Amino acid sequence: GRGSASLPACPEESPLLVGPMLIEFNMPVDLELVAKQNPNVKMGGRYAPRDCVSPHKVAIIIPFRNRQEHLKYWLYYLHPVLQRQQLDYGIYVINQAGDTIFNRAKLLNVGFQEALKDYDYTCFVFSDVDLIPMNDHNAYRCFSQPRHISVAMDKFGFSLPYVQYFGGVSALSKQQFLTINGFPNNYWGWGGEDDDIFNRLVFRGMSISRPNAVVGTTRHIRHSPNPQRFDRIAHTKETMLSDGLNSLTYQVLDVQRYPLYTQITVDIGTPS
Ligand SMILES: O=c1ccn([C@@H]2O[C@H](COP(=O)(O)OP(=O)(O)O)[C@@H](O)[C@H]2O)c(=O)[nH]1
Ligand SMILES: [Mn+2]
Repeated sequence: GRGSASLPACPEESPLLVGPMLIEFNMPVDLELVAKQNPNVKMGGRYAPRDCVSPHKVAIIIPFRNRQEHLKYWLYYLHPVLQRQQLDYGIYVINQAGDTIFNRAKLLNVGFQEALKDYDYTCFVFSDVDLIPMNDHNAYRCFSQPRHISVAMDKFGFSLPYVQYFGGVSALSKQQFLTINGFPNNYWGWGGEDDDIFNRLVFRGMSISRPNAVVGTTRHIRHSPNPQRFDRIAHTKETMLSDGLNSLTYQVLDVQRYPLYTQITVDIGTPS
Protein backbone atom coordinates (compact mmCIF):
# COMPACT_ATOMS: atom_id res chain seq x y z
CA GLY A 1 0.00 0.00 0.00
CA ARG A 2 3.01 2.26 -0.57
CA GLY A 3 3.15 5.33 -2.81
CA SER A 4 3.62 9.09 -2.61
CA ALA A 5 0.70 10.70 -0.79
CA SER A 6 -0.50 14.16 0.25
CA LEU A 7 -1.03 15.27 3.84
CA PRO A 8 -4.70 14.76 4.93
CA ALA A 9 -7.05 17.66 5.56
CA CYS A 10 -7.21 18.57 9.26
CA PRO A 11 -10.39 17.12 10.95
CA GLU A 12 -13.74 18.94 11.06
CA GLU A 13 -13.00 19.80 14.68
CA SER A 14 -9.51 19.66 16.19
CA PRO A 15 -8.85 16.77 18.65
CA LEU A 16 -6.44 19.07 20.50
CA LEU A 17 -9.11 21.32 22.12
CA VAL A 18 -9.22 21.56 25.94
CA GLY A 19 -12.46 23.47 26.38
CA PRO A 20 -12.71 25.94 29.31
CA MET A 21 -9.77 28.23 30.00
CA LEU A 22 -9.12 30.45 32.97
CA ILE A 23 -8.62 33.98 31.70
CA GLU A 24 -6.87 36.54 33.91
CA PHE A 25 -5.34 39.98 33.29
CA ASN A 26 -3.44 40.54 36.51
CA MET A 27 0.06 39.40 35.65
CA PRO A 28 2.80 40.73 33.43
CA VAL A 29 3.38 39.28 29.99
CA ASP A 30 6.80 38.96 28.33
CA LEU A 31 6.55 38.48 24.57
CA GLU A 32 9.99 36.87 24.26
CA LEU A 33 8.82 34.13 26.67
CA VAL A 34 5.53 33.85 24.78
CA ALA A 35 7.49 33.35 21.53
CA LYS A 36 9.66 30.74 23.26
CA GLN A 37 6.55 28.89 24.51
CA ASN A 38 5.08 29.06 21.00
CA PRO A 39 8.13 28.03 19.00
CA ASN A 40 6.13 26.92 15.97
CA VAL A 41 4.73 30.38 15.34
CA LYS A 42 6.87 31.98 12.61
CA MET A 43 7.92 35.59 12.08
CA GLY A 44 4.95 37.93 11.77
CA GLY A 45 2.70 35.67 13.85
CA ARG A 46 2.23 32.96 11.15
CA TYR A 47 1.34 29.34 11.84
CA ALA A 48 -0.13 26.32 10.03
CA PRO A 49 -0.28 22.70 11.19
CA ARG A 50 2.59 20.40 10.33
CA ASP A 51 0.63 17.18 9.95
CA CYS A 52 -2.55 18.16 8.11
CA VAL A 53 -3.77 20.89 5.79
CA SER A 54 -6.36 23.26 7.17
CA PRO A 55 -9.05 24.57 4.84
CA HIS A 56 -9.04 27.60 7.24
CA LYS A 57 -6.64 30.24 5.85
CA VAL A 58 -7.31 32.97 8.37
CA ALA A 59 -6.06 36.53 8.72
CA ILE A 60 -6.84 37.78 12.22
CA ILE A 61 -7.18 41.56 12.06
CA ILE A 62 -6.92 43.70 15.17
CA PRO A 63 -7.85 47.47 15.04
CA PHE A 64 -5.32 49.27 17.22
CA ARG A 65 -3.87 52.38 18.78
CA ASN A 66 -1.99 52.53 22.04
CA ARG A 67 -3.19 49.24 23.54
CA GLN A 68 0.14 47.51 23.86
CA GLU A 69 -0.60 45.96 27.26
CA HIS A 70 -3.91 44.51 26.02
CA LEU A 71 -2.16 43.19 22.89
CA LYS A 72 0.33 41.38 25.02
CA TYR A 73 -2.59 39.65 26.81
CA TRP A 74 -4.29 38.91 23.48
CA LEU A 75 -1.15 37.29 22.04
CA TYR A 76 -0.39 35.34 25.24
CA TYR A 77 -3.92 33.82 25.24
CA LEU A 78 -4.76 33.47 21.58
CA HIS A 79 -1.65 31.97 20.04
CA PRO A 80 -1.97 28.70 21.95
CA VAL A 81 -5.70 28.57 21.17
CA LEU A 82 -5.28 29.26 17.46
CA GLN A 83 -2.67 26.54 17.11
CA ARG A 84 -4.91 24.06 18.98
CA GLN A 85 -7.67 24.92 16.46
CA GLN A 86 -5.29 23.84 13.69
CA LEU A 87 -5.73 27.03 11.64
CA ASP A 88 -3.38 28.26 8.86
CA TYR A 89 -3.27 31.79 10.33
CA GLY A 90 -1.56 35.13 10.55
CA ILE A 91 -1.93 38.00 13.03
CA TYR A 92 -2.31 41.59 11.82
CA VAL A 93 -2.36 44.61 14.13
CA ILE A 94 -3.61 47.63 12.17
CA ASN A 95 -2.19 50.61 14.06
CA GLN A 96 -3.82 53.98 13.44
CA ALA A 97 -1.04 56.59 13.04
CA GLY A 98 -1.67 60.01 14.55
CA ASP A 99 -3.82 61.29 17.42
CA THR A 100 -7.04 62.11 15.60
CA ILE A 101 -10.37 60.34 16.05
CA PHE A 102 -10.08 56.50 16.08
CA ASN A 103 -11.86 54.69 13.20
CA ARG A 104 -12.24 51.00 14.01
CA ALA A 105 -14.11 49.91 10.87
CA LYS A 106 -11.74 51.64 8.49
CA LEU A 107 -8.72 49.94 10.10
CA LEU A 108 -10.48 46.58 9.70
CA ASN A 109 -10.84 47.23 5.94
CA VAL A 110 -7.17 48.17 5.80
CA GLY A 111 -6.42 44.84 7.49
CA PHE A 112 -8.38 42.84 4.90
CA GLN A 113 -6.64 44.52 2.01
CA GLU A 114 -3.13 44.37 3.45
CA ALA A 115 -3.31 40.79 4.76
CA LEU A 116 -4.26 39.75 1.21
CA LYS A 117 -0.97 41.22 -0.07
CA ASP A 118 0.84 38.77 2.17
CA TYR A 119 -1.01 35.56 1.45
CA ASP A 120 -4.14 34.14 -0.16
CA TYR A 121 -6.25 34.21 2.99
CA THR A 122 -9.84 33.12 2.52
CA CYS A 123 -11.26 33.93 5.97
CA PHE A 124 -11.01 37.09 8.04
CA VAL A 125 -11.46 37.34 11.78
CA PHE A 126 -11.94 40.89 13.00
CA SER A 127 -11.16 41.09 16.69
CA ASP A 128 -10.99 43.89 19.20
CA VAL A 129 -7.66 43.67 21.08
CA ASP A 130 -9.36 43.40 24.48
CA LEU A 131 -11.54 40.31 23.99
CA ILE A 132 -10.28 36.85 24.93
CA PRO A 133 -12.32 33.66 24.36
CA MET A 134 -12.96 31.51 27.45
CA ASN A 135 -13.45 28.23 25.61
CA ASP A 136 -11.38 26.91 22.76
CA HIS A 137 -14.39 25.25 21.12
CA ASN A 138 -15.26 28.81 19.94
CA ALA A 139 -13.73 28.49 16.47
CA TYR A 140 -11.82 31.49 15.13
CA ARG A 141 -12.68 30.82 11.48
CA CYS A 142 -15.41 31.09 8.89
CA PHE A 143 -18.71 29.33 8.31
CA SER A 144 -21.54 29.13 5.72
CA GLN A 145 -22.84 32.46 7.02
CA PRO A 146 -21.04 35.47 8.61
CA ARG A 147 -19.89 34.40 12.05
CA HIS A 148 -20.37 36.32 15.29
CA ILE A 149 -17.71 34.95 17.68
CA SER A 150 -17.91 36.96 20.92
CA VAL A 151 -21.53 36.01 21.65
CA ALA A 152 -21.64 36.08 25.45
CA MET A 153 -19.34 38.77 26.80
CA ASP A 154 -18.73 39.13 30.53
CA LYS A 155 -19.13 42.90 30.20
CA PHE A 156 -22.71 42.34 29.01
CA GLY A 157 -23.57 39.69 31.60
CA PHE A 158 -22.74 36.85 29.23
CA SER A 159 -25.78 37.64 27.16
CA LEU A 160 -26.18 38.95 23.61
CA PRO A 161 -27.12 42.70 23.88
CA TYR A 162 -29.70 42.22 21.12
CA VAL A 163 -30.15 39.57 18.46
CA GLN A 164 -28.57 41.77 15.73
CA TYR A 165 -25.47 42.62 17.74
CA PHE A 166 -22.37 41.90 15.63
CA GLY A 167 -19.58 43.52 17.63
CA GLY A 168 -16.43 42.44 19.37
CA VAL A 169 -15.14 39.48 17.37
CA SER A 170 -16.58 38.32 14.04
CA ALA A 171 -15.43 36.31 11.02
CA LEU A 172 -16.29 36.74 7.36
CA SER A 173 -15.06 34.66 4.50
CA LYS A 174 -13.39 36.52 1.64
CA GLN A 175 -16.59 35.95 -0.42
CA GLN A 176 -18.77 37.29 2.37
CA PHE A 177 -16.66 40.37 2.96
CA LEU A 178 -16.48 41.24 -0.75
CA THR A 179 -20.16 40.95 -1.40
CA ILE A 180 -21.01 43.64 1.20
CA ASN A 181 -18.18 45.85 -0.20
CA GLY A 182 -16.42 45.51 3.13
CA PHE A 183 -17.16 47.81 6.06
CA PRO A 184 -18.12 51.55 6.12
CA ASN A 185 -15.13 53.93 6.22
CA ASN A 186 -16.86 56.95 7.77
CA TYR A 187 -17.69 55.90 11.32
CA TRP A 188 -15.34 58.25 13.17
CA GLY A 189 -16.31 57.35 16.72
CA TRP A 190 -20.02 57.83 15.90
CA GLY A 191 -20.89 54.34 17.14
CA GLY A 192 -23.00 51.75 15.32
CA GLU A 193 -20.49 50.77 12.64
CA ASP A 194 -21.19 47.11 13.63
CA ASP A 195 -24.92 47.65 13.11
CA ASP A 196 -24.17 49.03 9.63
CA ILE A 197 -22.14 45.86 8.90
CA PHE A 198 -25.05 43.71 10.09
CA ASN A 199 -27.40 45.66 7.81
CA ARG A 200 -25.04 45.08 4.85
CA LEU A 201 -24.99 41.36 5.53
CA VAL A 202 -28.76 41.20 5.78
CA PHE A 203 -29.33 43.24 2.68
CA ARG A 204 -27.14 40.76 0.77
CA GLY A 205 -29.31 37.93 2.09
CA MET A 206 -26.92 36.60 4.71
CA SER A 207 -27.76 35.64 8.28
CA ILE A 208 -25.60 35.34 11.42
CA SER A 209 -23.89 32.09 12.41
CA ARG A 210 -23.05 31.74 16.15
CA PRO A 211 -21.31 29.16 18.33
CA ASN A 212 -23.38 27.69 21.20
CA ALA A 213 -23.37 30.38 23.91
CA VAL A 214 -21.82 28.08 26.52
CA VAL A 215 -18.61 27.91 24.51
CA GLY A 216 -18.92 31.46 23.12
CA THR A 217 -18.08 33.20 26.42
CA THR A 218 -15.45 35.94 26.31
CA ARG A 219 -13.65 38.15 28.77
CA HIS A 220 -13.10 41.88 28.16
CA ILE A 221 -9.93 43.55 29.51
CA ARG A 222 -11.17 46.54 31.52
CA HIS A 223 -9.68 49.89 30.57
CA SER A 224 -9.99 53.42 32.02
CA PRO A 225 -24.53 50.12 29.89
CA ASN A 226 -25.53 47.34 27.45
CA PRO A 227 -25.32 48.66 23.88
CA GLN A 228 -28.51 49.33 21.94
CA ARG A 229 -29.16 48.95 18.23
CA PHE A 230 -28.55 52.08 16.14
CA ASP A 231 -31.03 52.52 13.27
CA ARG A 232 -29.60 53.85 9.94
CA ILE A 233 -30.90 50.88 7.91
CA ALA A 234 -31.97 53.03 4.96
CA HIS A 235 -28.60 54.76 5.19
CA THR A 236 -26.75 51.47 4.83
CA LYS A 237 -28.82 50.47 1.80
CA GLU A 238 -28.15 53.92 0.33
CA THR A 239 -24.43 53.92 0.97
CA MET A 240 -22.97 50.41 1.16
CA LEU A 241 -21.97 50.06 -2.49
CA SER A 242 -20.26 53.43 -2.64
CA ASP A 243 -18.55 53.49 0.80
CA GLY A 244 -16.39 50.48 1.69
CA LEU A 245 -13.58 48.50 0.12
CA ASN A 246 -14.07 50.22 -3.21
CA SER A 247 -13.60 53.73 -1.75
CA LEU A 248 -10.94 52.86 0.83
CA THR A 249 -7.86 55.10 0.86
CA TYR A 250 -4.93 55.18 3.26
CA GLN A 251 -1.17 55.42 3.43
CA VAL A 252 1.00 52.68 4.89
CA LEU A 253 3.66 54.42 7.05
CA ASP A 254 5.37 51.43 8.65
CA VAL A 255 5.27 47.63 8.44
CA GLN A 256 6.89 45.67 11.26
CA ARG A 257 7.05 41.89 11.45
CA TYR A 258 7.44 40.80 15.08
CA PRO A 259 7.80 37.18 16.11
CA LEU A 260 4.12 37.04 17.14
CA TYR A 261 2.37 39.52 14.80
CA THR A 262 2.71 41.90 11.89
CA GLN A 263 1.98 45.55 12.73
CA ILE A 264 0.90 47.85 9.87
CA THR A 265 0.86 51.53 10.87
CA VAL A 266 -1.42 53.48 8.61
CA ASP A 267 -2.64 57.01 8.10
CA ILE A 268 -6.38 56.65 7.44
CA GLY A 269 -7.02 60.37 7.30
CA THR A 270 -9.49 62.44 9.25
CA PRO A 271 -13.27 62.83 9.20
CA SER A 272 -14.38 64.56 5.99
O1 LIG B 1 -7.86 54.16 21.42
C1 LIG B 1 -8.31 53.12 21.00
C2 LIG B 1 -9.71 52.81 20.82
C3 LIG B 1 -10.08 51.61 20.34
N1 LIG B 1 -9.13 50.60 19.98
C4 LIG B 1 -9.51 49.24 19.42
O2 LIG B 1 -10.92 49.31 19.26
C5 LIG B 1 -11.59 48.25 20.03
C6 LIG B 1 -12.85 48.72 20.68
O3 LIG B 1 -12.71 49.98 21.36
P1 LIG B 1 -13.19 50.22 22.87
O4 LIG B 1 -12.40 49.33 23.75
O5 LIG B 1 -13.18 51.65 23.25
O6 LIG B 1 -14.74 49.71 22.70
P2 LIG B 1 -16.02 50.42 22.07
O7 LIG B 1 -16.76 51.00 23.27
O8 LIG B 1 -15.66 51.63 21.23
O9 LIG B 1 -16.78 49.10 21.53
C7 LIG B 1 -10.49 48.00 21.08
O10 LIG B 1 -10.64 46.77 21.79
C8 LIG B 1 -9.24 48.04 20.27
O11 LIG B 1 -9.03 46.86 19.48
C9 LIG B 1 -7.76 50.85 20.15
O12 LIG B 1 -6.96 50.02 19.86
N2 LIG B 1 -7.43 52.10 20.64
MN1 LIG C 1 -12.81 47.72 25.24
